[PDB]
Amino acid sequence: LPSPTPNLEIKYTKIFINNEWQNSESGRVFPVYNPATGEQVCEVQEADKADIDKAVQAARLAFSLGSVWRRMDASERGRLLDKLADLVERDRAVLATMESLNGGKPFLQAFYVDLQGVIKTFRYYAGWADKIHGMTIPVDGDYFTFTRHEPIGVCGQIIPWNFPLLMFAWKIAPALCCGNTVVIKPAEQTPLSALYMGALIKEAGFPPGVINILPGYGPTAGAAIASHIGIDKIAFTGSTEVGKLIQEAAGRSNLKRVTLELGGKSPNIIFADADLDYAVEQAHQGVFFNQGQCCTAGSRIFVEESIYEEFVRRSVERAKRRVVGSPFDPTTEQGPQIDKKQYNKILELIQSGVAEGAKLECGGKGLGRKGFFIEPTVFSNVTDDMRIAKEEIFGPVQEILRFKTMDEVIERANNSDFGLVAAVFTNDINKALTVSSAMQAGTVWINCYNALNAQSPFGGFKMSGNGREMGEFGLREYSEVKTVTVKIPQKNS
Amino acid sequence: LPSPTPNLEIKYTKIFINNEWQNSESGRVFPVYNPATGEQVCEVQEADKADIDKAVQAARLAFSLGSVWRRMDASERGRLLDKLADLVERDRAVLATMESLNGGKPFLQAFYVDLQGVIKTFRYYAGWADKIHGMTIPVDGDYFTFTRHEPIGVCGQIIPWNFPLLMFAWKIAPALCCGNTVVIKPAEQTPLSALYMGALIKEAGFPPGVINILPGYGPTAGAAIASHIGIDKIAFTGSTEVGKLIQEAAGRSNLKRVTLELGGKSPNIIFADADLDYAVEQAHQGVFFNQGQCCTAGSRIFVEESIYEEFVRRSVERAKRRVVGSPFDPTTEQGPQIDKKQYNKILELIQSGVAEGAKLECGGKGLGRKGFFIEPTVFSNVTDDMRIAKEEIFGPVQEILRFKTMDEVIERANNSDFGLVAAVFTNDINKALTVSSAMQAGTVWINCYNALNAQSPFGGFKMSGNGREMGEFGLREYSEVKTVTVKIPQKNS
Ligand SMILES: CCc1cnccc1C(=O)Nc1cc(C)c2c(c1)CCC(=O)N2
Ligand SMILES: CCc1cnccc1C(=O)Nc1cc(C)c2c(c1)CCC(=O)N2
Repeated sequence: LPSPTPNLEIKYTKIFINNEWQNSESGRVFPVYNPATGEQVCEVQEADKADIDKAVQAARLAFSLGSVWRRMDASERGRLLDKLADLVERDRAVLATMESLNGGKPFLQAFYVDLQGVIKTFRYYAGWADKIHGMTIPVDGDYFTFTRHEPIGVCGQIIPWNFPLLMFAWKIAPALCCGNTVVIKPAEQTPLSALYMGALIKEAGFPPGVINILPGYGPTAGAAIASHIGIDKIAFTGSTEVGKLIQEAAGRSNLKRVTLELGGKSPNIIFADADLDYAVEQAHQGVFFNQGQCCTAGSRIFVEESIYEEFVRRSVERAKRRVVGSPFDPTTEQGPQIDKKQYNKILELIQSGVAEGAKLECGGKGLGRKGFFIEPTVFSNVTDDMRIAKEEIFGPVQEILRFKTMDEVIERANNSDFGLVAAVFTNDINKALTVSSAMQAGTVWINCYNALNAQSPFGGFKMSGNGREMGEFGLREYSEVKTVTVKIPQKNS
Repeated sequence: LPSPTPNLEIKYTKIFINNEWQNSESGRVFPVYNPATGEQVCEVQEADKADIDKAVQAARLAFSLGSVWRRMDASERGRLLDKLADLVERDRAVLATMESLNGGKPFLQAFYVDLQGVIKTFRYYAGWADKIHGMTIPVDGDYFTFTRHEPIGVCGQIIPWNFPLLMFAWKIAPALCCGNTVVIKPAEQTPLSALYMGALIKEAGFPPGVINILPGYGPTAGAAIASHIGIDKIAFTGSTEVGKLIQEAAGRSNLKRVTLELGGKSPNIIFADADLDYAVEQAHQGVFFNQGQCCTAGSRIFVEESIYEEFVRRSVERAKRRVVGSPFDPTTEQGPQIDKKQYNKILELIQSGVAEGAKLECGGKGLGRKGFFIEPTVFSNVTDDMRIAKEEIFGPVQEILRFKTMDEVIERANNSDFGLVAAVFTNDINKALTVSSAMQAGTVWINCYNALNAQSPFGGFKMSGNGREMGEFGLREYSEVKTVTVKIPQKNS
């Protein structure tokens, strides 16, 4: 198996604008921490509005008609994405080490999940660049009508700390595929892998200004992007709460186009005719993967009454043996939460569960004295009115509910402001299709959980988001459609 | 030729919810006027928040799983749209008369343009309902993945007074095609044809609550729709200013999906090789059609300087002969503006043009008769810094500018926060394609103007809107995409 890079240097700590490494305009640098120890790893140049402004100017010039990026064959945009994939593959262990050190992700999981996703995302979209087609249309009257799908322009992108590098790839790959330029802001907690990608972008040979990477905080760098009158499109992944602010800012400023990938409280429905041991393991991973810090978390597990007691027992056994420890250690299943703020929020919600009469089966406490580790926690006898049944915990807390009928569980699963994902476990084709069709969710899994692929679109119903990422449909957010209608002397079919 | 329905009575004046005619909850009514005479036509029930709430509940129930509308074959949704087209065709003269009386549109133009568009829109979308396809996707891993394209749910729609019935059709046709339910709010100036459509919707046999029609004011009924937490999607056509408020309100409330069709200051570029008889007439219609009350108005005509003087001469001649009068008179080319507020806005902008040194070639005043009639007005020697060159007038005011080079006119055409449409008149293939490709506009015409078709998408770049209506792409705003990923024991290609 691969090992964490020894003596990892953090070489790239500056703002990346126009393929040049720059100090912040203010001169400030901000600290970056290791969530396993609480100790400072390094300092990073702290971008604010002045820096955003320079980045937008660079991105706008790079998007100008006649520029290298605009004149480039679509196929050559694709080649650049493929080159970037090659470089990520070359530096896979370094990047996984960085994600582990900075993000708290177990190194092997960062290597085999996150980095695999990054590489596959770039390789997938590399293939789309010269296959984005408009249409020719048999309109009424003596006209020739066609559509031209063009890049929108300068795209602002704001990404979270739970999947720093993977979300970076999810954002820039479709944007670049379509020929846009980018100003991207990684989360304050987790800038490092994004900055390393700046070095790879330069090495790959992207024209200056096509990707600009602006590390810094939300009210400064993030807000400056959201309200910028020179940015045509914003893509945001994060909390539903902040998503509302993004949409508001878009409306108030320049009506920039918006897509949002937001939170969830996703249902996972287990029928008695499911493969039980498989369902237990899948539901366990479905909530505990990535320290519970997944918008996809299956945080409402509905179990059919006849298998409820056994499902709970097996789930508790599994949670009790789940190995929490140092991200670099190959035995580790679960690393720390990202920071103290998240740690405290999780503990408060656990206490709410106890207070409101959910059965605490195991866990419920922090682990150790350093970093932000929390015991794998299981609640049973959860009911729909409980805070823990409604609020996104974003930590290692499993909630198990009971149901009797398919009609009941469909209603209860759908009774949410959220609708990111859902799942159903059953060997009955009729139940599987009925439930999956009825779910108000952007992705529904049948007899699996957390099965994501570069080829398949992903996004929220309701307040879990607007628009889709990944697959062909991810590209729809990153082009502007132009209809051209030409008068012709006479039309024939 | 057809004649306006004699002694037209307004049968339908009430709120339409759940296929029933209802009084306002408050009991309040509001007056509706004839813009040609200033006289009151009738009173209509005034919808407010309480009425919106009732309509949303009806629309939600009609959208419930297992409802008649949800269970219906897609092909049968299509048949209902085709039936509605049949009924509009049957009542074409009545509806055109109503659009003329209420909206100030010359009767023959309402009959042959607006009503034609209504019928064609319904017949076009009738054909789409059972041809909306998801995909099956060759994802990595042992999975079967497909997408379901589902209706979003309850769609709030707000439409303007400049094309009351046509915009009603533009909105409900794609929404219903996709299987949504609708709460639609016509402009307070022009509710009448929308209410008549309620009668036809019931007659066609749409299930109760599928379309609900809520006449009332913007700050009351309109705002209630925009902020409603039980509405999944909003579509708004109107000013950019109000568009910004819609997006903001969506962000603040429930992150409902937003599409906007907003203002323009669209360029119409005439090269010296253009046929003048044709180009002058097309440019004339391009700005004067529908009392100048078109988002598509070609309100910046750029003429190559060698033909500029002649183009102006011809344009002035045409404007001076343009017949302004009673909408019911078959000789009338131009009816009144919609109301006194718009009338005053137009005159103020004309005054600004004179003050800033534009050359008033003809017109420039109200006609001084009953109603809200304004002389066809032509300005030449318009420059880019003038208020009339920047601000949407929405009245019978033509603006003619000169240019010398292609590079120049592309830059000047695109130097705008708007980008709804554009046109270029030239027989030179290279110039035509270079200019059309370079325009930052959602529709570009070559050697024509105002050529719209049910088959071709339409919408704004920049602050002229977000999203597209009409054609296949119009449907994309009215479906939610669900990915379903099924674990399978083994995959083969
Ligand atoms: C590119 C697909 C892929 C391929 N190979 C490896 C990984 C991926 C990939 O993206 N996986 C992935 C896994 C999970 C659990 C989540 C997300 C992504 C998005 C955020 C979230 O909440 N959950
Ligand atoms: C359905 C296409 C169609 C077909 N036959 C007849 C009419 C139509 C149709 O819609 N025409 C149309 C004409 C103009 C000038 C405008 C608009 C629509 C949209 C608003 C605007 O500003 N301008």
